[PDB]
Amino acid sequence: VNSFSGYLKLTDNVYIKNADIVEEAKKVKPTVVVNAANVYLKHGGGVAGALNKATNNAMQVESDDYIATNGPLKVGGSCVLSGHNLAKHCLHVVGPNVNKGEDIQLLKSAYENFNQHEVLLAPLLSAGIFGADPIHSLRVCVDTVRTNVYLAVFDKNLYDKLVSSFL
Ligand SMILES: O=C(OCCN1CCOC1=O)c1ncnc2[nH]ccc12
Repeated sequence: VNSFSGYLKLTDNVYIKNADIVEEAKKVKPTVVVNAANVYLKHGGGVAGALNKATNNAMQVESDDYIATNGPLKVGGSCVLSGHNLAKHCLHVVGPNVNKGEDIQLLKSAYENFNQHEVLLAPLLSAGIFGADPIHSLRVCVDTVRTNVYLAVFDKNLYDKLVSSFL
């Protein structure tokens, strides 16, 4: 038993709620919050900008040191950094951004990173400003992640659409 509240169960291991991941993180303080990162860990907008803002830019400062030491991530890849005031850890995961022209097949590889963590609070990868179909992102999540994932979907109308179309 964990501390997540009001999630709709979708599968054995996937749960979903209409909420801002930032607000869910501040309330729950999960072991792992997933960031919808880019390969440069430049946290400007959407999930990344919102989480980073909630850390008072400490996420960005830590990220810049990570990139200076290690270079960029791969599309489909991830790294574990601090969760700052929001979580114990932040798993920065790079889903493909089709608005930038990347391969959607890499979305499954991106979700595979979640399997290295027993429980995660996460957003819908490659959706929103990343340009991919959200119904598809949810399907890939359910068909790829085997650990316990609590999905926060910020957009009320998107949430309604995802629940009503879920197979
Ligand atoms: O951007 C997010 O996810 C992608 C799908 N979208 C687009 C806008 O609304 C959505 O749900 C998202 N999710 C959960 N918490 C969030 N806090 C800020 C952004 C955000």
